[PDB]
Amino acid sequence: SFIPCPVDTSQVILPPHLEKIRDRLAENIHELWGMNKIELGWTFGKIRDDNKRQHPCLVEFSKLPETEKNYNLQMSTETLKTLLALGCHIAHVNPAAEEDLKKVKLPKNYMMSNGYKPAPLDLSDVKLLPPQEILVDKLAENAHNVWAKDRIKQGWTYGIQQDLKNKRNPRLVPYALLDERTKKSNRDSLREAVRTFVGYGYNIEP
Ligand SMILES: Nc1ncnc2c1ncn2[C@@H]1O[C@H](COP(=O)(O)OP(=O)(O)CP(=O)(O)O)[C@@H](O)[C@H]1O
Ligand SMILES: O=C(C[C@H](NCCCO)C(=O)O)Nc1ccc2ccccc2c1
Repeated sequence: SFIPCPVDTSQVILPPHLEKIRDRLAENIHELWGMNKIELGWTFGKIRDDNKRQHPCLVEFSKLPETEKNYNLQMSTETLKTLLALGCHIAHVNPAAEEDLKKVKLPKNYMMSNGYKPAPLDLSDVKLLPPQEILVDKLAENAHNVWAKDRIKQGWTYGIQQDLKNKRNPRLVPYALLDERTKKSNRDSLREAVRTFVGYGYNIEP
């Protein structure tokens, strides 16, 4: 009895100039995913093995399989279209920002056997304004409805234990019922996404 209804973006055109930031956002978001998984004990693997914690997507964003790469780009585009659908304006302010933009140097033990070492953008200094933090909460919750909707449209349903064969997932629940740990992790991701706009010189203002 779950009806995820994301913010309607069906009438939003993504201006051609925002396609770079769109690409930037997806890449940096992916790096965070890899760092988080490595920190959860995951390591590279040609094929996914939960018992061993091998993941084929622990590579650079480019080397990602097309099905997995395109998903990250579509979600990235929907994030920007969701901002636009919410009345926000996205315009480039500080062009030199991308110049003094440095990645995070993670310990050497973070490099996988596959040679991939995650290097997300160090955006710690980017302090978000109280209004921007509200936007993050919206994007976070709405990100969950977007994921859920797609998963439901592809034959997925709730289950107590995730089952790749049965297309069942315990997180297919309304945002309110979701575990706070996951909800917080998602907000953190969206928070970095909003920071990626600042760190790249763009201004996010309604
Ligand atoms: N919560 C998330 N936030 C951002 N990107 C994510 C994400 N979960 C997955 N991705 C992107 O999807 C790609 C592959 O998705 P995948 O389904 O393998 O994630 P996953 O293995 O963590 C599912 P699970 O959370 O059930 O373990 C990842 O490399 C990353 O680019
Ligand atoms: O589906 C994705 C991949 C996508 N990565 C590209 C970055 C674009 O900015 C994105 O996070 O937007 N993440 C995602 C989002 C919400 C979720 C809610 C519940 C369970 C899993 C979830 C997974």
